[PDB]
Amino acid sequence: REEEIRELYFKYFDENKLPFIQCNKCGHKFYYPRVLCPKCGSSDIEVRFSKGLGKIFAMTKVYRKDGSYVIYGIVELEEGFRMYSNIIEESQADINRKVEVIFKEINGKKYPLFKTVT
Amino acid sequence: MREEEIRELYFKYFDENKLPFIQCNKCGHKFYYPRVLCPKCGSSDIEVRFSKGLGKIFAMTKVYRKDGSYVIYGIVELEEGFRMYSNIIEESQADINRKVEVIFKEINGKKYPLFKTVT
Ligand SMILES: [Zn+2]
Ligand SMILES: [Zn+2]
Repeated sequence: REEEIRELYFKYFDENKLPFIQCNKCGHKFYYPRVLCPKCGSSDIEVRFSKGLGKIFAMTKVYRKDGSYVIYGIVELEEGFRMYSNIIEESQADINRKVEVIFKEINGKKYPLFKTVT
Repeated sequence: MREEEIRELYFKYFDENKLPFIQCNKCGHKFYYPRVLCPKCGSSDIEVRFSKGLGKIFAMTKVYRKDGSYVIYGIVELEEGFRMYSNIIEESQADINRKVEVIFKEINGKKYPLFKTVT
């Protein structure tokens, strides 16, 4: 079930892989792990892997005490699904700026973030 | 608000036997899972609303329980026009498009929403 899928995502992150789910019934692609397709409700789903290339769909800045900020955002992957992620600003972050996935260790476990690219 | 803060308020409303959801003021999208940006249009201009808790079964599956039985897990479409995942209690037999209403159950000192079929 669901709890297992979540666990699996952690395994994939550890391998520097960005998983997502594709529904074999209706074709819908979605990141947040569920055992039924959120679009059509099918249980006939499979884990696929994204190349990790995308763009900033939406973003907001969340400031820190030193004046710096973390970027909360939605990234649209080229495979045609979106996910929430923090975004590391190397080049200037704007709407539709290109980003790529990068896996960072957070309290001992790797998670996907996105970094702006040139 | 921060996402964490919205989630905390969701817990509060569960305790009050209320089913919250979010509506986007920019694009009108309604969604249950708490986010600071609208998943459809990306806007931060969102508001928490409350559902009447009436819905229907959009999809469902039977999940094995290790006492040798099953439970129903599915997607419920609330009348307000958003969907959420939930366990579903069978007061009457569950099937697609059967009406349900929200109920609240305790898990480790926190109430959570689930649904039951209606008679
Ligand atoms: Zn589907
Ligand atoms: Zn919106």
